[PDB]
Order: sequence, then structure tokens, then C-alpha cells
Amino acid sequence: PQPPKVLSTPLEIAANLRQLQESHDPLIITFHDRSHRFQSYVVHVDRESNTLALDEMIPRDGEKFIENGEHFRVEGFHDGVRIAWECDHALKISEVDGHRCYSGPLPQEVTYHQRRNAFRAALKLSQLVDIILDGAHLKGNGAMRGKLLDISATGCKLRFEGNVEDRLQLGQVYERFKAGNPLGLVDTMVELRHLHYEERINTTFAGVRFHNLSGQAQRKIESFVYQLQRE
Repeated sequence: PQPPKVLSTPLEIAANLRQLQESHDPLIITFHDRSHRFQSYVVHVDRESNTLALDEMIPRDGEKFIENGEHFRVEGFHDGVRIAWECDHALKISEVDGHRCYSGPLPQEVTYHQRRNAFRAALKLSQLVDIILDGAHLKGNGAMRGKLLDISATGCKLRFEGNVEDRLQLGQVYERFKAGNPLGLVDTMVELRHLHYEERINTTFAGVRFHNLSGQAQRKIESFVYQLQRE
């Protein structure tokens, strides 16, 4: 679990906002009591002037709510961290070289949340590792063949052809998980944490957590994770 850090100083607040800016990290703007989510970007951060400017709404019609001076929440990711805050102040709509933006004071507080205990390295789609998901509590007939999509020191993301939801159970433990080269995992225990089926591409994705791993198994998983980002 663990809740997000609450950043409450102009120094920290501006530093994180500058990162969203310099990286052009997309923001999702949600207006109070309005379903639709709009997109923006941080385009100006000036701590001395206590000024923050957001990029023109997308869709453009959302600018209407800023004119209405409606309250909204803003959230964006930077290097895996969810940076979020509330804007309850009136913004000024400005236009520079045709590009418009909304500027106002820096938020008094910003939340900083990153929930994963270990970095997940994604595998190139052209180099997916073959895996087998199996165990005594697996429903249906036979072990399930699949592919490894991402992996961290603590778990991994798997891919299975077709819909396999009914053959699995959230929270269930599978003691016969295997992974081919270059991991060479055998008789590994994994616990299903999340899954969903995507009809459009007839694929079920699942997130599992490792359990009771030997040192050798850990060093092998961790060295792969390390190597995956080496490239």
C-alpha cells in the first residue's frame, strides 16, 4: 500500500512541475463533476513569480470550463511517479504565437506516488520469453503456455492466447510456473494479482507475484531485469 508523499514547499513543488514540463509528460485534467478527461502539459514554471501555466486543453472545448473558472484535479506521470494536485484558483487565458495557455499560482501541495517495490523491465516484443503457468489449483485441463511481457525483482506480467479468465482465480497460488531461456525457472510459485481479457486481440494479460524464491532464482531474475534495461 503506502500513500503518496505530500509535497508542500514551493521548492519541491516547482522542481517536480519542471520535470513534467521538461519531459513533456502528458497530464490528465478532470473538472469537478464532469466525466470527460482532458489532456494538457506543464508549459511554464516560475517559482519566484509563483506562476504555473498549463497547455491548451485537448479537446479544445474543455477551455470552456477554465473560462467558467471551474475547479479541477491534475495528474501526470514522471519517471513512473504519479504527480497530482488540485487547482481551485482562477486561471488567466493567454495566447503566445497562436498557442494558448492557462496560468495561475503554483498549487500549495502536490502528491507524489509510486506504488511498485521494484522496477519492471519490459521485454522487446520480438524477444518474449516462453513461460508455462501451472499447478494443482489451476482449473481446466493442462498447463497454460504463455509469454513473459515484463518482469521486476518481485513479479512479472504474462500473456496468454485467448480468454483464460475462467481457468484462473485472483489470489490463487500456482506452484508450477516455468520460464524458458534465459531464465530457466522451474517449479516456481507465483500468485495471480490481476488479469483481464481483451477480445479485440483475443488475449488475456496477468500480473503475478513470486513467492519462496531461492537465492539462485532471485539472482537469475534480477540479472535479467538488469540486462533488459542495459539495452
